[PDB]
Amino acid sequence: LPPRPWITLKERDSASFTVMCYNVLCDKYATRQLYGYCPSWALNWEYRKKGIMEEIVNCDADIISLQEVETEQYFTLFLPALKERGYDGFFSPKSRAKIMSEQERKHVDGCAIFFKTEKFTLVQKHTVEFNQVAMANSDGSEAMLNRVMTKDNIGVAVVLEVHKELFKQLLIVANAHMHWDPEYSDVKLIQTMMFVSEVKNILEKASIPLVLCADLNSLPDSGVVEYLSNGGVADNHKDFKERITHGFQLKSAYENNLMPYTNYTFDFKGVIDYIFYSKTHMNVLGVLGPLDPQWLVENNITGCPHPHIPSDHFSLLTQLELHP
Ligand SMILES: Nc1ncnc2c1ncn2[C@@H]1O[C@H](COP(=O)(O)O)[C@@H](O)[C@H]1O
Ligand SMILES: Nc1ncnc2c1ncn2[C@@H]1O[C@H](COP(=O)(O)O)[C@@H](O)[C@H]1O
Repeated sequence: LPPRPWITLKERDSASFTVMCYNVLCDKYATRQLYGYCPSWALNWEYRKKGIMEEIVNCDADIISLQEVETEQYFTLFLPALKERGYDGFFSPKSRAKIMSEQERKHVDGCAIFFKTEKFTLVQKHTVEFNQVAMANSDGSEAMLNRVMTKDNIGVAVVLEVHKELFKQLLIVANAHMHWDPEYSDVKLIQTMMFVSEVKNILEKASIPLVLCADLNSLPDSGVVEYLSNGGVADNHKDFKERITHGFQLKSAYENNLMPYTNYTFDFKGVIDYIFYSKTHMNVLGVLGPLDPQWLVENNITGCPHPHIPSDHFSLLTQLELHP
């Protein structure tokens, strides 16, 4: 495995810090049926978890957003290992309201945010359950109830205090994992709108910089990305299949095609994971760029996971500069 290159975009000098966003691929969906091209011994969680940890540890981000973190893995692996490195963390599973055995409850995945206690102090934590937000806002709309409310997805957010010696300063970090099905671009879009307006809100109760990490399951051309990038989208955008605006001014850390793919499978490759930040308060100094395509080609790797790549997503990592 060759080092992915750093791509520097702006020079320093304010407070700099790094953010990692990584979908880890939970054990429950790591099957031969979905990943036929990868040996069982390399799919097995005992094997893959080492690679996942190594990835996270060596990125050594100040802020880590993870998706597809298994509940029991959060308590017995991610959190104790990352505490050992100076982090604290917040986790919520999906399906909290769903009835299931204790066994099944250990295996349910969710979203985690972690942060260096040396650099940040946790002030507030929130969980946003898209099913419940959909139901409370259905309004005699049949699509909402049948299509959105039936999707079990979530987002989490923390309010953090940025330690003044890095320059009472606040930062909101939000992590989400939208529904995956490309037949459901409307759900993806609506889940994004609910997430953004639920975040605008957290922002009221406690003008405050925002970092948004997500597995959006949406291409850069999509209505969801259009909506996050341009502050709004038209109510008749084709992605709704069946103008809406937001208050933030956000940019993608990796915009203008810096990676060709974040998710990498035999059947599908493209950019679907993102780190967005509020441009009024921050710049990107740099990003961790793509794994070298020659290396993948030379090693005959057209899908992940693989023995040297422990997930079917690649991590994103960005350095940002924050101003008061
Ligand atoms: N301890 C439990 N609490 C709640 N539901 C349970 C429990 N045990 C079994 N169930 C129900 O039985 C289904 C299958 O259980 P299991 O065979 O243990 O996976 C679960 O999805 C639940 O609907
Ligand atoms: N925008 C999209 N277009 C086509 N397929 C997608 C898209 N987003 C997700 N997928 C599919 O869903 C998978 C991502 O699942 P997840 O692990 O939830 O991100 C991809 O590997 C594709 O199979």
